[PDB]
Amino acid sequence: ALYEDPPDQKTSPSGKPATLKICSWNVDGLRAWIKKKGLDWVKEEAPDILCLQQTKCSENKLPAELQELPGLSHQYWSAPSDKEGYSGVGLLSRQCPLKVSYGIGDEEHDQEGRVIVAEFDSFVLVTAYVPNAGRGLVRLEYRQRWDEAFRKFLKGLASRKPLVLCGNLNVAHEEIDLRNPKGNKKNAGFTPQERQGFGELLQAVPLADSFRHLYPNTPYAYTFWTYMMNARSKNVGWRLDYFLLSHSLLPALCDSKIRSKALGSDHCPITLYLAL
DNA sequence: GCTGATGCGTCGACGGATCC
DNA sequence: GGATCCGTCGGGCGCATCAGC
Ligand SMILES: [Cl-]
Ligand SMILES: [Cl-]
Ligand SMILES: [Cl-]
Ligand SMILES: [Cl-]
Ligand SMILES: [Cl-]
Ligand SMILES: [Cl-]
Repeated sequence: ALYEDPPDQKTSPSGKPATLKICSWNVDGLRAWIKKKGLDWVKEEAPDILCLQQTKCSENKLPAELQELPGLSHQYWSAPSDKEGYSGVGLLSRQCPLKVSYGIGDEEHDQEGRVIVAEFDSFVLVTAYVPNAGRGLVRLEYRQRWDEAFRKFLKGLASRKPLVLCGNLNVAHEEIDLRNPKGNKKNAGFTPQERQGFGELLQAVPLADSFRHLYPNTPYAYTFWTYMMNARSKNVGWRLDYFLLSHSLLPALCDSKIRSKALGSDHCPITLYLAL
């Protein structure tokens, strides 16, 4: 039940070469991840745009190593005001975005540090660290309300420029998206409510799941494994990290990768190749 | 300033019952 | 009586705060 991500496809269905490489990585403690050489892997991957989630780091505490990325020199960071040490997201880009914003409507009052929006010439990029439903589903109702607020927010944005949404969306959409579907239907990340919310997200905005679009029947493809019980060595995992795309961008889609071998978090990186 | 405790956030292994 | 279903329970990791020094 191990998994080998197939080779990188770097040309679109119409034969156009990839021009844009976006990497998304839920790093689960940015400072720890850097100590575990996460930036060395990033340099090898050489993305045009790097989106990070669960940084657990306010901007004043960013390691200096992050100042020595000449190919990712435009950097935007967010962290929650009243929950330091949790959430936190970042977006780093080769080229300067046209516009950058934070949160999903009222960040200035509910500084949550979970979402960054960056508008580029031909698309809008959103990265998100979606709220976990919590152990015992204690925060599932909050998650459901957040899912609705986020859908409404994104519908707004995609009504003008094509959208790319990436990050830790904290749900395995369908049974194929985790190793143990039967045992986890009452656990955060695989409740009927969260799965429904993801389906409504695809239909309402609308968006497509880039990986599943390309690999509709491929099992055992995950992006998260608990640190407990050696799960990663057994590939007992969940696909929690996505690139979701406006349908108008599917002709630009070259590939959507899962970088299973890259260590330094309990999530692995995912990478998108677009021909723009 | 430093270490290590505690707090907080964040499911697969296992044993036993049930299915035919 | 092997496969499957089901409920219980021990438990890695990062970071903030705190105690001790
Ligand atoms: Cl967190
Ligand atoms: Cl938010
Ligand atoms: Cl999907
Ligand atoms: Cl363990
Ligand atoms: Cl994915
Ligand atoms: Cl792939």
